[PDB]
Amino acid sequence: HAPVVAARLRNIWPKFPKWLHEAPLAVAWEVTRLFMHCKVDLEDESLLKYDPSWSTARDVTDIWKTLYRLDAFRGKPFPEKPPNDVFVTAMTGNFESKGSAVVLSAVLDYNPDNSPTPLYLVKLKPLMFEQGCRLTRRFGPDRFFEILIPSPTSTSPSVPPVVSKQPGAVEEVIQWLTMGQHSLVGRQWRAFFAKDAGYRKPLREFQPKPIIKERVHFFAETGITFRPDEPVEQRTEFKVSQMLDWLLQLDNNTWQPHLKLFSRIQLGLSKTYAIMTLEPHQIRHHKTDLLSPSGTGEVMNDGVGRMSRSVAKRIRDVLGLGDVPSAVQGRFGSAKGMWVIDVDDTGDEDWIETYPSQRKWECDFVDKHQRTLEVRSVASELKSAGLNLQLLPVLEDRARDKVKMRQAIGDRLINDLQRQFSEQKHALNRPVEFRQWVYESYSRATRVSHGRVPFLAGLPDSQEETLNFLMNSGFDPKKQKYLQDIAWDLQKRKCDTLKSKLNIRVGRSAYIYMIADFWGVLEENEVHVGFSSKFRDEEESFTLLSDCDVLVARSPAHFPSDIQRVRAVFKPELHSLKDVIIFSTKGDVPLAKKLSGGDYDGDMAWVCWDPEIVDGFVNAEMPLEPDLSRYLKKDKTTFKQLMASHGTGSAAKEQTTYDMIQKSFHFALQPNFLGMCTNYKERLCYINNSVSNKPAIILSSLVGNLVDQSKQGIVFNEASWAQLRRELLGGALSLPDPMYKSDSWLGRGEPTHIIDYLKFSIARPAIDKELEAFHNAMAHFWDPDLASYYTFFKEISDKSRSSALLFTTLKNRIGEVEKEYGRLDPYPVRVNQVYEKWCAITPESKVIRLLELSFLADREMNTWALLRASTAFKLYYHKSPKFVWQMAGRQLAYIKAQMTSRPGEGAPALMTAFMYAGLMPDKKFTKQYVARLE
Amino acid sequence: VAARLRNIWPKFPKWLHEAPLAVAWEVTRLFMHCKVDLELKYDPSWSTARDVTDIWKTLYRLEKPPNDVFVTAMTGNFESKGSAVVLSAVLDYNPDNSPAPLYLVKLKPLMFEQGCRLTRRFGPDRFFEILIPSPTSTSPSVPPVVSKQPAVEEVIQWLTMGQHSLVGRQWRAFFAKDAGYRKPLRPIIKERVHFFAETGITFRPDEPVEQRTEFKVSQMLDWLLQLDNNTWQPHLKLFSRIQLGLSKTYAIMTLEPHQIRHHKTDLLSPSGTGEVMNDGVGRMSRSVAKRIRDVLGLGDVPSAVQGRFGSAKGMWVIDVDDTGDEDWIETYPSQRKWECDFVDKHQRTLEVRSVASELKSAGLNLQLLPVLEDRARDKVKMRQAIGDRLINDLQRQFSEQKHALNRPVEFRQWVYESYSSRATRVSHGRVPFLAGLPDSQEETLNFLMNSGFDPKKQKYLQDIAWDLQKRKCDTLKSKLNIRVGRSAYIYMIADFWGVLEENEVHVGFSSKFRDEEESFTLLSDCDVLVARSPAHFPSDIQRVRAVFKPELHSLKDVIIFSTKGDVPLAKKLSGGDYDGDMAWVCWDPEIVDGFVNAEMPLEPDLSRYLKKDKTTFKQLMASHGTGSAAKEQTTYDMIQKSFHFALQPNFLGMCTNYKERLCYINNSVSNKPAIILSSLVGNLVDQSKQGIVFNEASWAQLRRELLGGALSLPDPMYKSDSWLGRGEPTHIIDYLKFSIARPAIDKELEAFHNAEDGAHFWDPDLASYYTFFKEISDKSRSSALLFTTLKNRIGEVEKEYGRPVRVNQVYEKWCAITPESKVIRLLELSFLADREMNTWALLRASTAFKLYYHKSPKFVWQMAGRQLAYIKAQMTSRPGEGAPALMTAFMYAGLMPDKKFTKQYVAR
RNA sequence: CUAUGGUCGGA
RNA sequence: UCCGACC
RNA sequence: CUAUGGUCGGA
RNA sequence: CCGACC
Ligand SMILES: Nc1ncnc2c1ncn2[C@@H]1O[C@H](COP(=O)(O)NP(=O)(O)OP(=O)(O)O)[C@@H](O)[C@H]1O
Ligand SMILES: Nc1ncnc2c1ncn2[C@@H]1O[C@H](COP(=O)(O)NP(=O)(O)OP(=O)(O)O)[C@@H](O)[C@H]1O
Ligand SMILES: [Ca+2]
Ligand SMILES: [Ca+2]
Ligand SMILES: [Ca+2]
Ligand SMILES: [Ca+2]
Ligand SMILES: [Ca+2]
Repeated sequence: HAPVVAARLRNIWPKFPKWLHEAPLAVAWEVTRLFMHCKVDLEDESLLKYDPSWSTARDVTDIWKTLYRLDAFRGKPFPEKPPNDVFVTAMTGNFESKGSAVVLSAVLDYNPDNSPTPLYLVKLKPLMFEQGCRLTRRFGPDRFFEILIPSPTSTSPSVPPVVSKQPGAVEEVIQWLTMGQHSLVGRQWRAFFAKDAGYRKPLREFQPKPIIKERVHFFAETGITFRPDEPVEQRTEFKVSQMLDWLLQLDNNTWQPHLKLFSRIQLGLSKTYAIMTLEPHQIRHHKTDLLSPSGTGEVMNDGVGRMSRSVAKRIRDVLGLGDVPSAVQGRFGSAKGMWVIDVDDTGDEDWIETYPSQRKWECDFVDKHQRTLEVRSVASELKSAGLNLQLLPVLEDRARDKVKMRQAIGDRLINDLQRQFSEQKHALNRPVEFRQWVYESYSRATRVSHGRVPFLAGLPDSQEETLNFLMNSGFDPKKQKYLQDIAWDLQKRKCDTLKSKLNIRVGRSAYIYMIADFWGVLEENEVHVGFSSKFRDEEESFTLLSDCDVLVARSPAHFPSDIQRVRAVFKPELHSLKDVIIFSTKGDVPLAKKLSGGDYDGDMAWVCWDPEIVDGFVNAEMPLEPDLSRYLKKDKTTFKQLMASHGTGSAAKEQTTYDMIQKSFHFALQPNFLGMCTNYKERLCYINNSVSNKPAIILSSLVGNLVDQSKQGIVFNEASWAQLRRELLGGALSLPDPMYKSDSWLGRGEPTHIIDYLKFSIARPAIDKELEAFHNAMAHFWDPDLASYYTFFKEISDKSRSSALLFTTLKNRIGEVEKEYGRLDPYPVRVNQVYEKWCAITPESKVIRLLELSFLADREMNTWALLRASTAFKLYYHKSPKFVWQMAGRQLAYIKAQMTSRPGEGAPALMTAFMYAGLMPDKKFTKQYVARLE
Repeated sequence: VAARLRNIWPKFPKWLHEAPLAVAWEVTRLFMHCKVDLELKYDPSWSTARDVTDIWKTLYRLEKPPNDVFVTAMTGNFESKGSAVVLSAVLDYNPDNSPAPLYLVKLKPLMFEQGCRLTRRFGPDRFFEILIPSPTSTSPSVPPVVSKQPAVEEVIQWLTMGQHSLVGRQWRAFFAKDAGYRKPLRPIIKERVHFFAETGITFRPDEPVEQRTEFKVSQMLDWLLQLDNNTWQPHLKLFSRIQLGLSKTYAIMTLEPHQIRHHKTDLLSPSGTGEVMNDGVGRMSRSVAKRIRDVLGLGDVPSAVQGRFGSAKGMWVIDVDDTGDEDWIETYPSQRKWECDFVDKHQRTLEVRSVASELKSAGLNLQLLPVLEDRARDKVKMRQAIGDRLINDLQRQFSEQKHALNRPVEFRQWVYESYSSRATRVSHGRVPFLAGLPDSQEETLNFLMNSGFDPKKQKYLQDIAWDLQKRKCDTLKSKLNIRVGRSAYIYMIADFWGVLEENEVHVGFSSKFRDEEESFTLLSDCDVLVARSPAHFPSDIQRVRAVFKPELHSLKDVIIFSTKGDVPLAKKLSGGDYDGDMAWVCWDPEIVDGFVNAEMPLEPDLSRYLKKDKTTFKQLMASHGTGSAAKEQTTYDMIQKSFHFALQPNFLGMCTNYKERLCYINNSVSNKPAIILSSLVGNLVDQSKQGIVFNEASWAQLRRELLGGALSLPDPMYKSDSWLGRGEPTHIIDYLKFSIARPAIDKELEAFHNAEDGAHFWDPDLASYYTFFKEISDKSRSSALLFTTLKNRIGEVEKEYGRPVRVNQVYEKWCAITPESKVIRLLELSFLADREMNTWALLRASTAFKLYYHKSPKFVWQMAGRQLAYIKAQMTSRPGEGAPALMTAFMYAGLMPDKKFTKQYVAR
């Protein structure tokens, strides 16, 4: 224990005042947030009484407004607010809505202040909706709390000295989180799980250097409204040791290593849709997994089991899938993995089966929540995959001819790049074609979410949506530079991402869920692939794969055996199973294991049927993996072993359960070297140009062990890595960064590595060229139509000096806004801040009334907004382009659509925001209209 | 009427002798419209003209070709992008009976049509087509000059004995086919007759359109059919084979003799019978198929194609066993309709008319229903199944509509599903608009909902929507279309690889065939029903097992029948083949399970009434002797004799309608009268190829003797909207139309007819501008004078409305309402070319809405629906809750509702 | 330095 | 860029 | 007097 | 309404 660290930790959480005690949790959570955002103290006695209006509020703004009446909060702008729908569910829906759960979340960062009197600064995140899990469905979404705390074991200079200077500081923080309850919004929260959230950006509001953080989950053991011994406001006291007992059934699972049992807490936190509750007589718990016909004892169906057609149909019905899913990824009590339809089920009786490989603990499957099929994902329409940097070295190593494939793969890159550019170049010629291309290039989900095309100031947020909106109003990309600039910026970034990452697209490739052949119709080295609908490559299209060789691989891929070549055979017996890849249950070892120790529990495989990539590949036998026992030490302490220290009985289990949390939290907070070790393997293999050498194979095994550290209880310290680096590896500790990690070639001579040849010799030369050709194929800013209103007002100015003053004030105000735009808290807030000043410009009688048209609620739909936009265009079309568009792009589109319309030639349509989002381009119309001209 | 026939065609005078054919045709057409007799000013501007309008302008002293066609005719040699321009004419009987011309000629404007082998080889300019009223017509409107029939032989002689002169070229008839009953241009059967230009003013004795070489029709036919080696064939069938030359086919490639595989024997039955199992179908290379995709713009290689290669006519399928990159094609005796050397490129060019494409649901034909009941193990079960499906389907259509109307977004999707306007949109480039609203009511509903109007809350929209369903329900009453989702019409191919057994078929889809709840990419382990139209015999529908063979997996959007077995399955299907035949394939269990097969019937020999002219070309030549002159005379005689055979009236339509009427009265399709009628109608369809001669006398003999009932047979009850028969309806069609569909339709109709919280015409949002300018007018007489004038002027227009051309006249007066100072300029924007986009138009629409929503509702929406939509979109927008978009007319017509958006949003 | 790849969802 | 599950 | 069914485009 | 095709 370290005293200085402990003193700062005594009061880091926001306090709950007596006045707020009556408040519902949702209002309490939101009111505390505003007070913190505005610096006001909740317990401050200078001004506080509960407002009955808060008890019955469907908008947070109403609650926050009553507080803003006090001057204390009046100066600061309002903080991010919970969406109204989430707030309503928290107050009246019991924190759950159509499977979704409101989540109380917080992010914690270190206090810059080093004063001995809070170590951590806390921001409570707004109320948000997130898919529910088993535990939220069983004990209440209101009894759970997530925090992102900076990891005590961070080796960053950013860490405060109090933690770094005083050893034992790590233990004090772990004790602080795991020893006792934490008070917040009237509830006592106890910790029960923690997982790595990765290196994260410290909050700017509080502070700039990334620090490793940890997600710690809390459970409300008790609260003010809690009752000793169903509604969120009247929960019954319950100890963390009891929720965990309900989930893991600890009594029958004391034989497991406690660190792995702690790992299984995630299965109760997995975000899943609840489908149905099977009856006990409908569950077939297999006691033996499918085993090798050879006799090797290898399991051939790891994590995959069968399910009835009726169960699959209910999944479709509950999720509105529209087609019955051949396979699903879900959890069923202790069972985790995949479930596939039994092709032999002819009845309508519900049934599911579990396998040992699936059941992660011993479960009795009695509670309804332990017999509920929770679905996390469904096999769905397949999309084309690409190559990645990890598959290239392995592809070169197993190539029969390395030189042939290096050029062959490079061909796919140059051909795809020229084709990518050619389609855009031709489409840019006609706006109907460019719109259709832009829609194909990328926003349905945002449109459904916002019920409108989301807008940042006066233009659509998305650049693809901005281009389509402007073209829909009559703007030509070949005639308006602003539109041209967007397409240029778009392609440049898309090419930049190809330069930065060699995501070489392979059309005859896809990521498909891996399933096992329970029916034994597939022989070893034979796979079955079926597609729900036509899979289209530009040259040809497929509904199934037959009479072809395919390459199956999984990420992460390090070993030469990680990519394997197999023959695709279509078995009419497995025709119903579509959008899945079925490996054989025959053979000594499951094919999935060859793929980076893969399973059929949710794993997806990279399937390539491209011949120019498949036929140059030869298979490798699985490698002899080294024994790294000295470097990697595994804690296999069982729950029973922890229990012996305490004794026998309920109290002993309760103490043991808390001890498992404390011990596991230390193991979790321990530093992970998976990234450093994988990066080292890349550097070493680059220097040696070998992914097959003994150092590579050793490093491939170490990275393979490190990824499974939490489940396998592996303790690895910086010392063991150095010890491993100096003994098994050739006494090299710090290795040079590779040339590819660099934008421009800094190497001596022609590129030597496969990735180097592709990045600097096949991609950058082609990319630099295709851009120039596209630029040459690609136009002013000026538009005599976008300034019709300016001409109208100058003519009016000649008639009246009052008409002249309005223009003078308008022009000067527009210039002030431009100065602000040049000067300007992230980018969106700055844009809105300039936009508010833009919309501020206002007429300030008969002319003013005609200009303001105040009967219209949106002033941005009045004639004055149009004149204000036309004048801005005349003022800044050459001077500052982005200003006129980012601000008045919407009104400019109105003007163009008004000007382009010509008598007797149809009628333009003013579409409501919502109805505009629903419409989509008709490809059929585009081809036929193009045909009539051509 | 020979004297009338002397001057039928428009005359060509010396002043037009030195003229391009395209200009001559167009100028002749214009003189005819203006009735200026051709019989001396020739403008040379025409020869280099690229638009007819410019040529026509020269004729300013006293139905028009598109620009592309005229250009192609003038400088493209009459051929562009495969298309050939066509000189078509329509002939109609002259009203005057003066011994004046018998027919009146209207030369149709030059137009693009798909090319044929004959147009490609000899030039489209050498081909002329006409639609002539048939001489054998029994209609009263036939002029007495021919009605007396002292005449049929003479008119046939006029068409075939000699050449005809129209635009400087001599035209001789080579082929004729039935064009059906066609209304005379301002109903009588017409025959299409095809003419070829043997000689012309620009022709050369012993190539450019204006520099052709003289070629007789006999020679052209000799090139196509190789008559020297085809004398054995009956002349009537050889005349029939001319159609293959005139078939509209896309030219893909010319194959070299070494790449052409000719087979001396077809695939025969392995069980000795010697029946043919591959009639009309052969194999091609994956490379040949790839070029069909490349030249035709297909997004995938076709697995089977329908086309012609020389003598061969039929279907070609990719060899699943072909691993090569070399072009090859196969020919079989069944496909070849004449002996061809395959020496000329035009006779070695693969010509594709159609490709196997994505399949669609077909539904149940009325012909199929009697056969289904006749061959069902339990008839009552079959009746209850199809009937219950119809009841369920009808309820679903209505249920979807009622739920859809509740939410705008949802209703828009249904309206698009109900009717597609893409054909109209692409042609106009915009949504067609009459006055102030879209021309189509369905488009009007979408346009107004897009601006924010709700059908449930707005009366105008509700009334239109109610009318649309009323029309759809009325359409349902008139015709009983039972629709089966698990049904499709698929091209039939044969198994060249021997995988399938006798009762097995293989079907694979190019994509996902979607049924309401289930989806298919292949058919496996299911029983299917295979049938063809026309289906009359009890055996014309057969039940088979669908087995997916991976060996045939690359063949998609085709159903493969077995080569094993005594008789091919196709023959069972109304005497079918694999030459382009499409089978109705149904895998809906409830339809399939009750069916049990029937063997092919023993058909009666009706030779007494059906006689075949099996006279051969050699027999016709024997009359003329031996030699080229004898062949020329025989070829011309065949055209003349064949023209008579073809012009003979066809009784298939009357005979089929009789079988339908008698079989309905008997309620049997398996009885002796039905089998006899079925054989007669089966033979009559193949009359042209088989030389069958049938006359009213032959028909009256069959009716008097075999069929019985030589009396007018009454029409079936199902042919009428309601059930006037006695008792509950007992015929399958009558039960389904009157005892099942009508009540269900009526129940929904009563529900719609049966129906303050409801649709109201009033919208406070639409009177916004009126109230805005009232407040100004109350404090300004100057504006008030303008306001009063507009209100009264609208009143004048409202009086003018009264109640397509008329609506436009009112719209013109409505647009005329315009101002007649700073205010008037703001109201009427000069900068805007379309003043319908100005502020004044919105004010006039608002003032018109308030004044006439109660009294003259239709007047406001027809005149100002456009502006009312703008006003609605403006008023409904709320600050910071999105931005309404002003689409252009063109960009608007190119947008379609995203079905995924409608479903996802409703779930929200 | 520095501390992984991949699938998908979001605002 | 940020946020959240999954292997 | 009345004079067929089906598949595919369309204007 | 006018075109292919079986
Ligand atoms: N964060 C990650 N980064 C890279 N690879 C990962 C990551 N997470 C999972 N994988 C891959 O997926 C595998 C994880 O396997 P599982 O998630 O199936 N867990 P497993 O070890 O099988 O234990 P059970 O829960 O099944 O009893 C790893 O070995 C990696 O190959
Ligand atoms: N106008 C029509 N009305 C009804 N059925 C028709 C019609 N035209 C064609 N069919 C159908 O298609 C069949 C024609 O068969 P084909 O078009 O296959 N010709 P076919 O007699 O076999 O001789 P070939 O040219 O192949 O040597 C008819 O028997 C009908 O089943
Ligand atoms: Ca594993
Ligand atoms: Ca796994
Ligand atoms: Ca696993
Ligand atoms: Ca036939
Ligand atoms: Ca990652």
